[PDB]
Amino acid sequence: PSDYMPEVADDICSLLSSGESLLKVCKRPGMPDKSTVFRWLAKHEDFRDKYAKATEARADSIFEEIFEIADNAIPDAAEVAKARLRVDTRKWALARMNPRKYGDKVTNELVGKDGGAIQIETS
Amino acid sequence: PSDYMPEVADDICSLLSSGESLLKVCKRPGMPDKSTVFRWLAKHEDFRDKYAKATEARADSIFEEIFEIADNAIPDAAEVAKARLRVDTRKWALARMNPRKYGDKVTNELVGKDGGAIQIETSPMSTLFG
Amino acid sequence: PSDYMPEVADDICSLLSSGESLLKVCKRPGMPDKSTVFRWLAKHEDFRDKYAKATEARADSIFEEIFEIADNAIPDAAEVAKARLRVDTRKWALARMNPRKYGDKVTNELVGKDGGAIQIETS
Amino acid sequence: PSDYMPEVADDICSLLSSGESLLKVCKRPGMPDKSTVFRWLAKHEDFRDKYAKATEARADSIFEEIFEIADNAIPDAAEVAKARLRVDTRKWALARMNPRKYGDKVTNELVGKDGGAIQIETSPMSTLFG
Amino acid sequence: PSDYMPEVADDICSLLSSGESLLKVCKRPGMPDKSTVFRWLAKHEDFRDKYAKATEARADSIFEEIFEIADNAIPDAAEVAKARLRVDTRKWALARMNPRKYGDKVTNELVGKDGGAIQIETSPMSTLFG
Amino acid sequence: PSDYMPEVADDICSLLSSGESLLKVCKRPGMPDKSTVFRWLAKHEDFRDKYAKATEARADSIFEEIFEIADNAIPDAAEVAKARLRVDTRKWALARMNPRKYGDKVTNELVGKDGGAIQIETS
Amino acid sequence: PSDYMPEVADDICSLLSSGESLLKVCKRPGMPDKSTVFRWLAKHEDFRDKYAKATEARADSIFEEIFEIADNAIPDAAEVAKARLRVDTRKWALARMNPRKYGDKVTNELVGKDGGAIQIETSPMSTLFG
Amino acid sequence: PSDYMPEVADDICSLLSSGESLLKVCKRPGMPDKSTVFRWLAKHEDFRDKYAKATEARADSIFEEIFEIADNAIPDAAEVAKARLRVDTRKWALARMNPRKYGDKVTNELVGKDGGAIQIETS
Repeated sequence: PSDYMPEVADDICSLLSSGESLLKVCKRPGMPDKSTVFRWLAKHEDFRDKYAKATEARADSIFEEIFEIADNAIPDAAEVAKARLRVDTRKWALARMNPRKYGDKVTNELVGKDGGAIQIETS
Repeated sequence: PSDYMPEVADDICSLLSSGESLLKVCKRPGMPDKSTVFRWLAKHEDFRDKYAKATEARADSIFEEIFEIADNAIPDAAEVAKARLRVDTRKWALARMNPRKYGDKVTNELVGKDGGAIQIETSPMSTLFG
Repeated sequence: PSDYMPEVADDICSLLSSGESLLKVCKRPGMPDKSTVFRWLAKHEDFRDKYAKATEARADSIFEEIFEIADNAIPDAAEVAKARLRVDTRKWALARMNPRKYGDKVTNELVGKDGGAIQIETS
Repeated sequence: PSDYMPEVADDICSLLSSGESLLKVCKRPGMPDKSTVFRWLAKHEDFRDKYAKATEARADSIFEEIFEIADNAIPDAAEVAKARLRVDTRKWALARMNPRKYGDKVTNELVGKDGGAIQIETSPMSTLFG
Repeated sequence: PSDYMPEVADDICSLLSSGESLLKVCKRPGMPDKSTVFRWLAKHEDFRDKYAKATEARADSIFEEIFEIADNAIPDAAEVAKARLRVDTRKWALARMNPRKYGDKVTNELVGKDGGAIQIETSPMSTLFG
Repeated sequence: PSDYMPEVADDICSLLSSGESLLKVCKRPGMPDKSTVFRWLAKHEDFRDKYAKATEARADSIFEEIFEIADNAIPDAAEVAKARLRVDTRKWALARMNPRKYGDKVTNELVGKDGGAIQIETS
Repeated sequence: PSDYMPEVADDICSLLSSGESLLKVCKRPGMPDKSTVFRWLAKHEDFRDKYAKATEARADSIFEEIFEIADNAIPDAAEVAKARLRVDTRKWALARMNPRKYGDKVTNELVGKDGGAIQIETSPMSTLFG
Repeated sequence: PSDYMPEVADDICSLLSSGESLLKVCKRPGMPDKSTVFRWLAKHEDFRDKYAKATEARADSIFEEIFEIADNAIPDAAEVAKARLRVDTRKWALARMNPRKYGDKVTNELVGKDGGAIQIETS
């Protein structure tokens, strides 16, 4: 298959929401390939609407996955290294999937020289 | 368990509040699967609100947990690496769960050229950037 | 036990101050569980007052602990790795327990293009 | 293949869009070498424009790929290190390919001295910095 | 030693000033335990002031110490890792003990779009954020 | 050779563009040494023009090289470590060769205390 | 060689310009020791100026060198670690030798609350911070 | 010895300038101990003047030392790890000894949403 199909598009948004890579999703019988999906994302606004929201839901699923991957890692050097890579890749991806929710968080206390007021000169 | 059940949702909130992760909670007897929990959240504002409170409590619980994970790690190379991964994952998650409390903390002393005042020159716009 | 008790709350603030994880504190006979303590922290202002101050005192104790953990680490690969994890976890926690005291410290010398004045255009 | 051939350039764009890297594409039967592709880009705006679109698509493809590389890594020390390198290289490249989408994301809560307002003192210029 | 004893507090300050850590000091003959030292600090402003001066001196002492720890490390994998941990712990602590002297140092050359001026557009508030 | 030569300067800009270190370029028979090239870069504007552009083209070549070095790394500990060093060195260099294109990319959402407006006091 | 000798100072500048480090230069036949070079610099502005130019050239030379060190590293664990150290040391040094050219490069897209405008509230000073 | 002595203070500033840790300096026969030196640094301005300048000169010596430590490292795992620690400690220290010269260097291109102008609203 390679034609637009709302029922499969919906199907796509569903699996995505649960956390599964799009790669692992399109890899199902009767589903559009990855390239086609990205094509649809340019000729269907109704799709780009269900897709971004699906991506934020996917992120929320992945957030809970990282605890499991870490806590259930097999206590062998290479398996722990793999678990770390799986977690690190997810952490990095989460920030991009929902920057407001999963981006880095910093509080910067801004002060001036010697803890006094910030000194500015203007021309 | 597919239909929304407040009593079960309440239990989920209590377990999360204590520091347990969602996927682990969902493995307990009679719990809904994670996908179902997410569906419940989506359609029940009462659950969403209690879940948000549980997440705050969850973070405070995890903050204490990381000390235990580190201090009690089995002194074996792989076990220590696993403990480190568990702690690092929690540290990252805490900042997201409560950014105000658990985000990074930096004090930036801002000075200018040669440790004097910050020098700023303002000029008329030179391109149409408005 | 699971009822409010100022004498045990005080007891809590005490052990906390010396550096001991709350987890290790509530784990004593006759003490409220962790969950209960966090509950009290919502129905007692007199508590939230002794608790935040206890936390800052706890931080000061932990600050001295990291030197000991580092300096007295057993010189074996895994024990040193564990010591490093114990220290790193404490460093990260200290910044959250007292951000003013234990947060990161940076001095930023702000200059403009080529070391000249910072150039701004406004619209 | 030295002369600019649109049909071949179009194929290159499709292959890149799917996530394949340029040097790997150029090893396929009948493809120009990388230096030739760069020469084509330099002198053909039609190719440059389609190549820019292909790069955006390439990034979206790679974003999905990194999950697979990590999750499917052979649990051997060297193979995991290689998978990590492949993922790290892609992460770095993604931010450059589409900075808006794949750049780092930070929220900075800006406060002043002792958690109060940011204190700013302005003064007449003291040196000729204009 | 439970009661505040100035002579002992003074010795503590001298030992800290030389670079010794508090827990190590408290193991010396006739020293109070750390909890007692903290109690003394809490209730004696004279000790607090001298302790603050000792902390500044302590930092300067540690700054020199880190060179020795690194340079004299036994060239064994575990011993080098331990030396690294001792040095890293001190580096982190120094920045807190005297932020002005031992904090990170960065020069940020600030420029705007395409290396020109920083472009700023100001607009009326669009939401009630005051 | 050690005299100015536009045909060799051109030759230089060519090899550079394809990604090859200048070190590896001057190492060809009849070519000026590295030191001489840097000298020319001070007495020929026509050169400093072809050189900076050559450097940006070199960067674009190196960008594609890093994928190959990573993906084709021999799966042996030391070879992977070497591949990582080769890639890391290139990543660092790319940012300097074309900062606009290859520099770090950050989006900073700037907010004030507790997510409110940024609070400023002026004197 | 203790007395300032311009011919020797000139040679030092040429060698540094080519990428050689000072301590290595000072080991060559007839060279002054490093302490002497520093003394020459301190008291001879002509040498200081030529040395500053040599440092710029040195940096450009090292920038090319790091590619060679990485690419030619012997694929042995210790040799690769040493090559990494040599490259990392040079990267750090380059940024100091020519900050404009070799410093870190970042583009910061600055936005405000919820991706809208940066919200700024100005208020009268509330403490004597002037 | 433990009395103020300009000739030894000078002697101190000398060795410091060449790069040698103060610890390694005071460790010479007839020299004040470390603690005494820090005491002098509070009762002699003529000293605090020769000392800060000595520190900047010390930094310049250390800067050249790091190349040697890196390039001449013995190619054994632990020796390379030690060399790395020696270099890292020096790099960190250099930034504190002369922040203007040895601090981190960053160029920040500041732009607004989507590469447009930085958008500000004021109240």
